[PDB]
Amino acid sequence: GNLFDAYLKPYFLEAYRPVRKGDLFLVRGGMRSVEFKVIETDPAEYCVVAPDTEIFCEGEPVKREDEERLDDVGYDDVGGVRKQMAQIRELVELPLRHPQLFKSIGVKPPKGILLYGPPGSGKTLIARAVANETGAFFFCINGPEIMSKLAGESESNLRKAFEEAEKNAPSIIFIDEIDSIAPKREKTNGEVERRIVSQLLTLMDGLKSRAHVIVMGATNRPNSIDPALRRFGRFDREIDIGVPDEIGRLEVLRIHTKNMKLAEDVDLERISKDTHGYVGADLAALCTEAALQCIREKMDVIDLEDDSIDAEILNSMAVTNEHFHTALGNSNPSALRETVVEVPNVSWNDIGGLENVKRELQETVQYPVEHPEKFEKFGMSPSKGVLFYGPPGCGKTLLAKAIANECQANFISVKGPELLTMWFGESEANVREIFDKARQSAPCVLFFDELDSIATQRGGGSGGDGGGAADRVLNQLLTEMDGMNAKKTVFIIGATNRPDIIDSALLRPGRLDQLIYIPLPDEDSRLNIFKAALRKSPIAKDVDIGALAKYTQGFSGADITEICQRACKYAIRENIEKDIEKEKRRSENPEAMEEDGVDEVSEIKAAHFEESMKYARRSVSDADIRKYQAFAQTLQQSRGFGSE
Amino acid sequence: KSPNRLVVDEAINDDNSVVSLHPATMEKLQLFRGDTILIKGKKRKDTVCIALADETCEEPKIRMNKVVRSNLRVRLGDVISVHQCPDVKYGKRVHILPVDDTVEGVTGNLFDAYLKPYFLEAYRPVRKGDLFLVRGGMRSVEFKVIETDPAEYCVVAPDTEIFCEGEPVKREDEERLDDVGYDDVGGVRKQMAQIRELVELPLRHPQLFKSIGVKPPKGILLYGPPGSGKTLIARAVANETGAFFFCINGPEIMSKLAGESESNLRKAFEEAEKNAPSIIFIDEIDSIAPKREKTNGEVERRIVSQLLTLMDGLKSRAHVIVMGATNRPNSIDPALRRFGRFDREIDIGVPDEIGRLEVLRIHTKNMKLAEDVDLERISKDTHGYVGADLAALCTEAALQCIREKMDVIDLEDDSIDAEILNSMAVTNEHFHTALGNSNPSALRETVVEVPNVSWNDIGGLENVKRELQETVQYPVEHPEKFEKFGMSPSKGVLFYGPPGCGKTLLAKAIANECQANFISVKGPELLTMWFGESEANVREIFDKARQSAPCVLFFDELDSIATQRGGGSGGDGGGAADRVLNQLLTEMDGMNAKKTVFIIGATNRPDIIDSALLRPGRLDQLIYIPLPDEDSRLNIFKAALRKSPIAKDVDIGALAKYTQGFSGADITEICQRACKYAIRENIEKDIEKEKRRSENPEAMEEDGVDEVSEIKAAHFEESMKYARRSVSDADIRKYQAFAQTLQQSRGFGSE
Ligand SMILES: Nc1ncnc2c1ncn2[C@@H]1O[C@H](COP(=O)(O)OP(=O)(O)NP(=O)(O)O)[C@@H](O)[C@H]1O
Ligand SMILES: Nc1ncnc2c1ncn2[C@@H]1O[C@H](COP(=O)(O)OP(=O)(O)NP(=O)(O)O)[C@@H](O)[C@H]1O
Ligand SMILES: Nc1ncnc2c1ncn2[C@@H]1O[C@H](COP(=O)(O)OP(=O)(O)NP(=O)(O)O)[C@@H](O)[C@H]1O
Ligand SMILES: Nc1ncnc2c1ncn2[C@@H]1O[C@H](COP(=O)(O)OP(=O)(O)NP(=O)(O)O)[C@@H](O)[C@H]1O
Ligand SMILES: [Mg+2]
Ligand SMILES: [Mg+2]
Ligand SMILES: [Mg+2]
Ligand SMILES: [Mg+2]
Repeated sequence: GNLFDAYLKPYFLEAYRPVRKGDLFLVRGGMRSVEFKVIETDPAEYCVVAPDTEIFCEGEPVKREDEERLDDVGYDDVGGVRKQMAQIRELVELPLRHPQLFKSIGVKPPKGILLYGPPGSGKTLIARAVANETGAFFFCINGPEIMSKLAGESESNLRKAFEEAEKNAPSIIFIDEIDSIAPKREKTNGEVERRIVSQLLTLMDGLKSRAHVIVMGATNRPNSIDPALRRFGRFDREIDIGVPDEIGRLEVLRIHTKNMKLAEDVDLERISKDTHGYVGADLAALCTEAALQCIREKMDVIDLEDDSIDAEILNSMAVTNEHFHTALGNSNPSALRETVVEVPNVSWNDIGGLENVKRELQETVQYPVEHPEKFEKFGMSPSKGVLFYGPPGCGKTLLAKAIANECQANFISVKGPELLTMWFGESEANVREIFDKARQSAPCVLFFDELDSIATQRGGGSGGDGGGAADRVLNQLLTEMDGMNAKKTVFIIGATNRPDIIDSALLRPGRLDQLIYIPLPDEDSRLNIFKAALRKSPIAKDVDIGALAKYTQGFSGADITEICQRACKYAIRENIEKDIEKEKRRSENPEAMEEDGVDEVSEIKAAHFEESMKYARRSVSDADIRKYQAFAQTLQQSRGFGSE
Repeated sequence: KSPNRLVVDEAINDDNSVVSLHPATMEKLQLFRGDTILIKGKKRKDTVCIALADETCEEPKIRMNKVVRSNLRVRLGDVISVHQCPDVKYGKRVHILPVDDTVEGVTGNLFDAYLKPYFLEAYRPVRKGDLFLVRGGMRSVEFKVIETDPAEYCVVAPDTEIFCEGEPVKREDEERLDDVGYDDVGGVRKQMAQIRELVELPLRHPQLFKSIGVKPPKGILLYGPPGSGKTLIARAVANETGAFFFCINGPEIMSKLAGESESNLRKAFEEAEKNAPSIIFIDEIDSIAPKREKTNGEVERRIVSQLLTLMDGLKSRAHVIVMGATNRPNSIDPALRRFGRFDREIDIGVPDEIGRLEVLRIHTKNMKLAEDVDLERISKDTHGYVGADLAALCTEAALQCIREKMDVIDLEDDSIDAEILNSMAVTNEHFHTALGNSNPSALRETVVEVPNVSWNDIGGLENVKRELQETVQYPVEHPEKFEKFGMSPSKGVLFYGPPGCGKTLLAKAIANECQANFISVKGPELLTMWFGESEANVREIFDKARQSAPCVLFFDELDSIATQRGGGSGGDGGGAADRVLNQLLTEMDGMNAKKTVFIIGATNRPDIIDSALLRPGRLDQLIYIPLPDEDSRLNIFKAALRKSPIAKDVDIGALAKYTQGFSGADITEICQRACKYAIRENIEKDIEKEKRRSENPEAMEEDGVDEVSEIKAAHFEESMKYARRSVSDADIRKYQAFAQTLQQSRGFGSE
């Protein structure tokens, strides 16, 4: 159709753009990217396009003539991975682009790369992007393709792949689904599988005498791979392509929506915030669903017999926020149960009070991390083990997240139920994975919430004599924390609402020995908590938050948040009833004057707070408060005689 | 672009002459309702049909049944042209003959058997060369209009002559009007809608999709209990889209010698890529691609890998869609549930009551049901019956009718009289016997349905109703207001109180009020999953609530699984309880993101409930349901006695009076025992009447209508005499004490 006004006119109308004969430029729109080659320019091969300049696009399509696809996967088509992609670039680009320098130096760079991560997180995409950006001869070995071909042909295919890679040096050998090729020996129950595994190992070993050949495997998790592949010469570098954080999801959405014209009010930030647990594949699928919904809506406009759709129609198909909302509702996460490494959004302002705890945490965590040189100079190393104890709802988790955000360090959240539910503790390796992750993501803050269910004292505090899961997990944690002292930039924090039953082994130096007591908020702390909870909410001026903070002794932050939630529920009920009454009044007299005095500004009135307080109640008895105060000087005294 | 060009779609009414159009479009075209119009489709075929108004349809679409579409040689998604033709004339004579294939066997006076009922009542349009379907005698007969007068288009009238003395006519490349379609599948409207939206758009319009550049999904996996469809749905979709349908069967592939299985898969995919648009239905895909942990062979792995390679290669496809089918997704290898491979999963589950009614109507439309055959009763009495069971019970009823009527007709006749077949009416007794002789197949499967319980079924608990409306209904139906106000609500509730108070009826009632799905889960059901060893099943349940959003996932009998670790747990070595509790905690932590899933609990032992479930995000909204007061007891008595005959002398207010500390269950048992006493009295009176008749059979027959049995006050007195309390006052005071102490368990406590 009229490609000119559809693509070129928006592309040149605003900015004065340089142009050179023979160059191809890419224009995105209509759910597709179009490459335009400059056939001719005036007055010379180099020109600048201006509004008065004439543009001629009445000719026939031009051939590619050995040009590369500008839509090929590149570093700009991969989002949510900047650190991992940087590592991959530093490993790959330098030798492949400059093999002569490396062979002249004499130093041997690594050749074994293993991208492990949840399905849909990239891996295949990253390898194609690296291959296209380096131009290296890319050979894509596919696990199932090898495993389908008859016996003897699989080994032949592997041998041919490696030999051809050694001929087209510099080269890359991407082994997708390497778990099928090389599963654990404990799982494989066949001879041909072992033969293929051994052939792969032999070829990787022979790649020591290589020609600038890099092997780039890919698997869902490293455990499913045979251990022999994770050794020297073989796949020795391992890169975790994990679930992207919020900004990564935003980048993925921008990547998958750049060819589409988004309508106004389509807030990709909202979708990214609402897409927790979504790997890049899910975010590409929801965008596709939204586009298909838009196409279905606009199909009635255009007859369905036309072979080609009008370019103007495609460029005018604007995807509305409703389409994305429906697609998100119809879609579900794929990596929801995967451990997530991210910098939490919680800051100091989100927590009210606990100023001394903030001071101690800054002195204990922030200074070792951001200022390790001073600690080394002073002559001794700090302790990397903290243990929050206190009444429930006091804000332990918000403090761990807050300190992680302040230090700009990673945060891994682990709960006792999550540890135990790992096949009732039988899949012990998973635990050893978590700490390993903290070793990769250093600096890190590995938080262990709900320690009252796993760290139960052996016998005295443990609810199940035959429940070996708790003791097994506790012993694994103790061993790993013993092994984690060497890592300078890993801090392990705990949290238990049952300090009496916490196993004293965790209180040993090196382990979680820095006991920190978080008390029930005082009057000022309660005022601060009310302010924090009511933040980002409309509140009436007649509400004296100071009065609410007054009295209300022994109220945890959770109770205060529930108070606000119930007050908001009452306000919502009142607004709904008022809207219903307005609708009834309109129905009785639809011709009545429309009193359009702007939408009512709903605010939490003092009556709603009074009702919420009336139906509100305490969650910590004074007996518990005094017992916690007593354990403020007795919890540490459990490693020796005690625990009864 | 014209106002008379419309996209065909599925119809509501199954008649072969009614065509429903949106009233806006009819007014645009100036069409009189109930008048004749002419429709032209593909090739050069056209039909004459009577139009009607239907606001449900959209302006750019017209709804027709499979008969009219077949006459027009148009599938769904095609476009047809409509022209007003009120000048149609009544026909003096019509020569109509049946088809050989459809009429094979049955012979006789087909005219009065099929055509006369079909034309006697309504004036029906007819067009030469068109085939119409008549259902009866446990079969459908296709009649082709050989000739019409005065023109090819006519309207049949009572005075019109009908000639059906000719021989059977050949099919002549016509399609079987009995082929499976969307009208032959019932109990699946949402799932079928998803399948249509995924499949019909690309297959019918592949050129548009390849021009747009967007890639639609190709991997579809229908998972559900056996007998729920799957195979039927794929055939229906293939027949409705006309796409080249290749049916790969798991066992057929696995039987052929080694090397031939891979060859067959390769040939299937290659041929599908040649007949594009196409579909590749892989039935019993669990046998082809079972879990690696289960397969113990090399050829199996080779076939799995070949299938994976072919699915991956289908990225460079020719409008090819793969439509697998399995009983459950767990038995399938995980590799198949990834991107490019089977990424869309549709649950063809057990139909609800209306779905069972639709299935029964589908399987009884070819049969003439006698009066008093209430299909609603059967559907209500067929819980746990998948479509196969409902098709088998109808078949059993038909066979019972045939056996009963066999004595009338000699058994040597090759063909049965058509009148006899049309006069074989299936009685409710046949269906009752068939239902008694049949058993459910999906009884143990989790059921997602909207419960029938409403607020009226529960008496009292007005404040609980208020809280539940403020806590559940408003977030669901009004989420925008919650988002605007600046914070999100809690999705965790916990009913606690004496047994028999009505927790389950409240969860079902709120689910019905919100018109949201309801999943009922009991602690015994969780534990009995191989004593908690089959942990994945638990993760399935929550996943189901994620598919059926909005949902109300109820956990009854939490006193058996949520027992406090050690203090409240009866078994130290019973790791099942702790394992299930930890799984629930993890899943509820993972469920907070899903806005439209509400998790409700219920425990009659709040003291031993694990405090972990009381954490915010988890079941933190504690709700106490007390023993009914006097007014509540009166309301419960009214609810229980509802839909029952009760004598006027019974003062239900007096029954509600006193009777302190009586749960609703005790009140229901009171009514049940009173009804038992009334039944005994009626039986004794009938026996005495029979004895009196036997003594004097010639006595006057005092036919004063059947006695109107009512629960007399004496029956209630006896029931109360034998009735007793189920909650001691000590329990009542302990519950009141825990009304302010249950929440105080997460910190110090639990002893
Ligand atoms: N991080 C990402 N950034 C951008 N697009 C992505 C990202 N991850 C996935 N996608 C998109 O989603 C598609 C499917 O994911 P892909 O990365 O190809 O699967 P995979 O990770 O190779 N699967 P498996 O090998 O089974 O674990 C990609 O081809 C991209 O289109
Ligand atoms: N200091 C605080 N300021 C503001 N809100 C707070 C504070 N402390 C607690 N809250 C609120 O209460 C919630 C629960 O606090 P959290 O940090 O999860 O306590 P916990 O003791 O780790 N929980 P649990 O293990 O369930 O007893 C927070 O997410 C806030 O909503
Ligand atoms: N939802 C349904 N609506 C109408 N008829 C149905 C339905 N489900 C099953 N039937 C009927 O019952 C028959 C048998 O069920 P069918 O759906 O063919 O088995 P299946 O689900 O393919 N079995 P499996 O593949 O072993 O799980 C169908 O061919 C129909 O005649
Ligand atoms: N408010 C009520 N109104 C009417 N009938 C009621 C009411 N409460 C209880 N019932 C009757 O009692 C039955 C049992 O109530 P249900 O809701 O199952 O209580 P529960 O506490 O969940 N049961 P359990 O766990 O066995 O103690 C209902 O099915 C009704 O027959
Ligand atoms: Mg891949
Ligand atoms: Mg905690
Ligand atoms: Mg089948
Ligand atoms: Mg219950």
